[PDB]
Amino acid sequence: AAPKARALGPEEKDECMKIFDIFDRNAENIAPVSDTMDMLTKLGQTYTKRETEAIMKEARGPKGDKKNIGPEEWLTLCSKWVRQDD
Repeated sequence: AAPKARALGPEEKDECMKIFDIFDRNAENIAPVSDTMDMLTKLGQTYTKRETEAIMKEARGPKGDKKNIGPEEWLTLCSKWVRQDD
């Protein structure tokens, strides 16, 4: 058993920085849209509505030459997505 899936919650924070540790630090520190696809598909499942789709689309960017979500972006939107930091 190499991949591991889990359900959401308050420690979905541990999820987002744990996949940040699998995907974003073996050697990348910048995970692109495609990484977000493997991420949200196999690390858990999905979120809700079109704004978590914002997660998925904003990860890349407007042009998308080499835009990726590095050290913080994936947990900062994950923290606002779950708890909301406004």
